[PDB]
Amino acid sequence: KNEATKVLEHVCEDINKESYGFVKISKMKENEKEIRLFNLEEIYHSLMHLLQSDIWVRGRIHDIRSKGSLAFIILRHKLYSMQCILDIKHNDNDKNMMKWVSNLPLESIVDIKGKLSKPEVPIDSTNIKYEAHIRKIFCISKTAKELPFLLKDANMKETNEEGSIKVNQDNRLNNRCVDLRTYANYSIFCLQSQICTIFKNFLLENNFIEIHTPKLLGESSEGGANAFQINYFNQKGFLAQSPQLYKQMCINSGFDRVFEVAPVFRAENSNTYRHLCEYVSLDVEMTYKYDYLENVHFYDSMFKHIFTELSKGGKNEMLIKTVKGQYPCEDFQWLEETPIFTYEEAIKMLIQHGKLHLKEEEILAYDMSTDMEKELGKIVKASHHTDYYIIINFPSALRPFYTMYKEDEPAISNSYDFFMRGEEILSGSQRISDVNLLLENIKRFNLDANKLNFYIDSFAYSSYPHSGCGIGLERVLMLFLGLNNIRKTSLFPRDPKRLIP
Amino acid sequence: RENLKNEATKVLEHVCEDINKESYGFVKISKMKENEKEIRLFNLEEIYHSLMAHLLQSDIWVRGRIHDIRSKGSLAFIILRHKLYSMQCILDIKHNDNDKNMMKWVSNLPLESIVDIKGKLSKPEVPIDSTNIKYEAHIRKIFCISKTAKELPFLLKDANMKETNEEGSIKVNQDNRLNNRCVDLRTYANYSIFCLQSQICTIFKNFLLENNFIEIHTPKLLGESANAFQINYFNQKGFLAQSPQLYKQMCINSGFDRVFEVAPVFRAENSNTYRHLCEYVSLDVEMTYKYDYLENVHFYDSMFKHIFTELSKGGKNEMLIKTVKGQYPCEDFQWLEETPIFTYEEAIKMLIQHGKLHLKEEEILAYDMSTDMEKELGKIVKASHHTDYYIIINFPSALRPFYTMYKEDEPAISNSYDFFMRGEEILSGSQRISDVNLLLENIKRFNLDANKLNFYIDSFAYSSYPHSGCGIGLERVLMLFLGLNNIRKTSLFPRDPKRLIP
Ligand SMILES: Nc1ncnc2c1ncn2[C@@H]1O[C@H](COP(=O)(O)OC(=O)[C@@H](N)CC(=O)O)[C@@H](O)[C@H]1O
Ligand SMILES: Nc1ncnc2c1ncn2[C@@H]1O[C@H](COP(=O)(O)OC(=O)[C@@H](N)CC(=O)O)[C@@H](O)[C@H]1O
Repeated sequence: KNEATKVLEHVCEDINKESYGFVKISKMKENEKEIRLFNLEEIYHSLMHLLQSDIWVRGRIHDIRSKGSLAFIILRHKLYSMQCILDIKHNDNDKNMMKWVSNLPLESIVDIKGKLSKPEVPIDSTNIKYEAHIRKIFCISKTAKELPFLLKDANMKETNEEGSIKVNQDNRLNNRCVDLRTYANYSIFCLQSQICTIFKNFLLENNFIEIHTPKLLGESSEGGANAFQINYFNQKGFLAQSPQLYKQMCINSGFDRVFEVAPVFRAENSNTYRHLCEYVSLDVEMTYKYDYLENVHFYDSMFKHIFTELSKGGKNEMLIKTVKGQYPCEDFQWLEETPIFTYEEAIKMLIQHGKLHLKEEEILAYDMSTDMEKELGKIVKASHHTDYYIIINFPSALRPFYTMYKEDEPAISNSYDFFMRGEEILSGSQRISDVNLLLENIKRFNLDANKLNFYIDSFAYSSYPHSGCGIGLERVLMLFLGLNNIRKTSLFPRDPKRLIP
Repeated sequence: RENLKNEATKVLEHVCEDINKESYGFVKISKMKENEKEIRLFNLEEIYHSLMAHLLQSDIWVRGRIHDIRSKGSLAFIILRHKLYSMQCILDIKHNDNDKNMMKWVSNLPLESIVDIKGKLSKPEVPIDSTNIKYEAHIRKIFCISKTAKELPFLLKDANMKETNEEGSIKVNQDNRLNNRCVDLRTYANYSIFCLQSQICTIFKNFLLENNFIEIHTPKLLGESANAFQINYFNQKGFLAQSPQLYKQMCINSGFDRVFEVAPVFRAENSNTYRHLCEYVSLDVEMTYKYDYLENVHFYDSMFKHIFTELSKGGKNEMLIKTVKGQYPCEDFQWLEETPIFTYEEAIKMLIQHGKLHLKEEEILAYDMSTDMEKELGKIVKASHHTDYYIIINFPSALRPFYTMYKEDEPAISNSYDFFMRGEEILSGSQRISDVNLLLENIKRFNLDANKLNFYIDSFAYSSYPHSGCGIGLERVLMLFLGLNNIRKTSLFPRDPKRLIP
């Protein structure tokens, strides 16, 4: 009784003299710890002369099987799986070792000493088509709690059967540290990192500098009602909904081309599949020579570049494929030359396809809904065969006060949205860069010029012609992959009903 | 009788209607078409790079801000400015059809206005020492596309001057500069400072990516933490993150192995000092280690050494640093091929042996260094090791956060570290507790509420890799690299207990 459970909980005191057991990191000094420890990613990349001799590898026990003399371990690290096997082939039939190993809880972290070789038929699961024969296995971190759900279940595509295996969004978000271990979730957030990298490097290559502007404000920035309020040492303040005012102030200071990658905070009480209370905004602001279209074409080049880099062979292709295995969706498509529609044209397309009913004099007054966004996206996919397009010339009355209107037709503005799979990823405009026109537009929008005093003032000592845009990082990733919910592309999502974890 | 002024006023306000037939005036951008075609417009950075081409054979167009105008009778001298670059442009009316109205209009342009100039570049006998473009433009046309509307709060000539005690030296004080930040940021030194800030972010990110890190973004709206700003989050009590600590650890417990984040954090402590802000940009790293946390420590070290090396090489960074030093002189930042590392005990003994610190032996383990004492240790180490950069490890466990792993041999000491630049702290970090039972025990030891940290504690319950991390102040690193006297110089729009604006 005590006998067997003593070996099930066996702690190793000398890794040389023994071949299995729980071990503190302190004790891992076989021949004075000249251990060359490998991880699955390194192994994958070199094999797909590590394999001429025994090696040490660390990983999580993704799955365990045990029958008689044989025992299979699926060892996992990030995206990489490998089958390791304990058959007591060269272990002197310890048998107690078999009991110890076969009782290890899933997700436990293990250091295996073993020999690589390629099997006749590898497992279809392990993307490492080699296997390891276990000469020694030590557990440096034992799973302490039963998982909230099994990874095999959370990794599986949803069949939607009556008695089907399905892990709820709530369950996953509540237990995010486990949810993130699925192959698709790991890949999703590697791709999020990739988008940030391509974005920054493109702008840096085009002579931009990165800026960091405050999120604690004295005023609203993108509107008062939807801002979170704070007590700032007995001043009333707000969280930034956007770095809009500061990135323009930086252009007014001469920085010429700036970007920011930073959180913003939105306090709208909206609970939708695409709305967050906190998200990462990629912001750009820059000057133009004579026409604001110069900048629009530039923003377009940027996104085409992002798509080109995300769709390339190598790592990104494996990441996207791993996402698509659980969440299938056709490849994101874009044309060599991006289609650009005017808002009027887009609305007339919706009318022509009988999705909207509007007389002429009402078109510029209609404010396009998210449903109509997706309907326009379907129309353009069928006619232009792309998932990516631009709408310009939004009605002035539907855009913020800093948007420059067309002087010859003030009912429309020099403004633009970009769309992926029919849904908005980017919003931006030519800015009003004349301080008097700016004050006129502020009063036309019934805003309080005193609360905007420092921003306005930044235009009083001249102002370059400039434009800019703001982009949702989580939206871009969501829509590139076709995912159903933006909570899949934010690490720890924030929404009106979720502050935790 | 004297209505002639009315005419003069018409001249000073002249709006140009056709740039093909006129040589000066205010213009709409929509009217800058030369013979119905598009102007090839240059900026001063392009000119600087080319000349220091097609620029010397014919008239060109250049845009810039009027940094200065000097009127001298039939000549006027305009200094045009863009970024770090300036160029002298000359209007001589003998060459401009003896048109006195044009001269009158040019002289009356306010500083900082934005103009497009059409003219011919040539190299003068001896160039103006203030302009780093050593060519001059001789003006054939000049059009103003944005006129300064308001008297400046202070003059840029004064805001650019190095501070001295010489007679009639005008200083622009901090309160004034910060209040009119969009003007202050136009000084050459301030422009250069924030280019160097961007440079630090780029080098940090690129180093970590080349070493197989991924960038993460973790929430700043939190549910639970008294140095935190509070928020009402839809009838919940929320707080602003002081640090992404818990989430970057949670990511390591999720398998991400190597993560960094560049993001704001928010600190509500009521402290007004030269080096403390209420909002700043934190550079955070968190990563696993094989068997010894010192692996990661040496990695963080090479990261900073790499940053220093990249900041100190090449034309661009060299000119940015030289431009800062022209206004704010300071010895070049110094470091060693082997970074010195001291234990906390060692550092304390050094301070005591040098007469800078007196303590009872009993109080040696509880002592917490002041910032003045930080600078004193910095002076000692500068004199003995000839470096501005060094590391302290092995702080007492009682002085470090609850997630800090202590030495199991001697639990009073922890596996923690700070890095120092010019004697002042830039980085804080440690080996983490990665055993969930030890974590619960330490949380109990610090009289913390486990319920408030549940989601975090739970993330250690399904195994935890051995790991460590660090947090870095971006503005502090830049300030101490340049030797600047105040962190408000290295934060674009500073936040402190008495400054919410701009
Ligand atoms: N609640 C939200 N949750 C998640 N993502 C969101 C959310 N709201 C917006 N986005 C993303 O940010 C982009 C720009 O935001 P806007 O509010 O349209 O514009 C702005 O904030 C202007 N300052 C832009 C500019 O003119 O520079 C959107 O296209 C979308 O991808
Ligand atoms: N008020 C401030 N204003 C400007 N910069 C500041 C301010 N406070 C700190 N810093 C910078 O951040 C680094 C680490 O922050 P700490 O609070 O020491 O540690 C932390 O935040 C831990 N979570 C780090 C970790 O262990 O990961 C400092 O060295 C300094 O450069």
